[PDB]
Amino acid sequence: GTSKLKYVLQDARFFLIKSNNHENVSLAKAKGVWATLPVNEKKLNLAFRSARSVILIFSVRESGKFQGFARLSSESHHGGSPIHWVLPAGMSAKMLGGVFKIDWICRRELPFTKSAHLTNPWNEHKPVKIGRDGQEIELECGTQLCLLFPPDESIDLYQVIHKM
Ligand SMILES: CNc1ncnc2c1ncn2[C@@H]1O[C@H](CO)[C@@H](O)[C@H]1O
Repeated sequence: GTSKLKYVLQDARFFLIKSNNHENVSLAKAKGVWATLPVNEKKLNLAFRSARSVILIFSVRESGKFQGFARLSSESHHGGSPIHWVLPAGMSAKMLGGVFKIDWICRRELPFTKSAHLTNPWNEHKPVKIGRDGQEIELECGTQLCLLFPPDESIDLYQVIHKM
């Protein structure tokens, strides 16, 4: 049922993540880590320190779908086990240096055709599928976006709730 997910999403802030490739999402789904460019890294840190939950909703460029969503469990962290990211054209390993730890909540896909009725007030009320990497999604729009995803049987919400 939705009681457990709604408990996670309450008072959450939501950010769209746009990956240039599928490989780094595969990597991120397995290890439970993410990294973004310095502008979004600051914004996710600021949001982490201040919101009860910070939810990342992932979408691979040109895929036409979201691939899942995850909640930050830590702020940016530099100087650990180097992540073998597939680096898009024009990017340092150090640009993706602040590694966020994330707990995935859903790793299943949601096509854009199923989100078409949802628009984001914080992005001029365009459909929520429209946005750049890091675009923040108003509370209700992002809550509804996350409730559209199918239940993931590989995921147990228990560890997320125990650390919230
Ligand atoms: C591991 N982290 C990442 N992996 C793949 N693409 C990313 C990414 N972080 C940002 N991007 C995207 O790649 C573009 C190149 O800067 C950005 O505008 C984002 O849309």
